[PDB]
Amino acid sequence: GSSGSSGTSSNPVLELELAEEKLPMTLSRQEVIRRLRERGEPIRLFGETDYDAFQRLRKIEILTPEVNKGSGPSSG
Repeated sequence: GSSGSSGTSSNPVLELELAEEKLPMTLSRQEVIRRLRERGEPIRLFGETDYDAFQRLRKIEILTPEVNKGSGPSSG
């Protein structure tokens, strides 16, 4: 059970929505707002932060990546 052990932290510019939420904040507030927006989600809840909002969406992208019924798996 391995993948990589070094670190990069930079634009992935590879793949679009999937079962890969690893790595740190990949989608910035805006990057999270964009989707959330098109999703009709609140860009900012009643006591949320970049992370909360980020994670929230970061999870939404998993559940509903692009109109595709189905329940995401329990972690990769």
